[PDB]
Amino acid sequence: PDLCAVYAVQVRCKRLDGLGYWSNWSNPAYTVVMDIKVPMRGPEFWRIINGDTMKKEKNVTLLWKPLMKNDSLCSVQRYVINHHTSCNGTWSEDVGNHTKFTFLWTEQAHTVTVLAINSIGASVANFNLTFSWPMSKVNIVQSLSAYPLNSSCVIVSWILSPSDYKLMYFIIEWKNLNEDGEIKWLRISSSVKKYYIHDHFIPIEKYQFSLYPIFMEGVGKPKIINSFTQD
Repeated sequence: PDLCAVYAVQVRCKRLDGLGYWSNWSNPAYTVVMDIKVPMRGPEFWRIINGDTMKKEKNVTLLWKPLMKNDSLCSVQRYVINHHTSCNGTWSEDVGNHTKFTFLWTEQAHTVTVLAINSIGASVANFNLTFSWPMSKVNIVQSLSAYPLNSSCVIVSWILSPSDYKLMYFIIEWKNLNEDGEIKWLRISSSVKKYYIHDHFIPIEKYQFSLYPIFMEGVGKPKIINSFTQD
């Protein structure tokens, strides 16, 4: 089941015809943790946009988490970010062991892909995210609401308007408005309409919940709420 765990193996032998006993086990042989295949799936990444609305150029900081043993298999030597633009074409920038990378967004459409590379090669299944200025104005989430079940779970529900664009998946972004905590995000399927976010939530403190509709053309206009619905 696991291709990168240490396995103890002991072997013993006897005659095929069965006349006798069965001997004791041999010395245990242990596998050496080495790369067997290329990584199965690339890391999920999200963007932080730093820039005034009056500026055409915005700093996009991509944050991704290190891959688990299921996705990284054995290890990830480095991460490389491949860019896709209508003007500059396709180029790849090596990030290395860093889990964050800041670049500049200037063009109308920019596709970003993250690949995890080990001693054998790059990852097979890699997530791509498209940044598009016209697509940022498309809003399909008619309404969004949050209900605190307790300090450890919050129900987030949304009602969507019909859209001509193909909706791929949702990305829920939440953070604390009373503290300078890290901006948390989670990728959910587009067919999901209500989700149970399990985190330490304080009902007194205000939490900003942002829902980002993701499409083939790019990220849609997020629906943002700043407090739990008391109705």
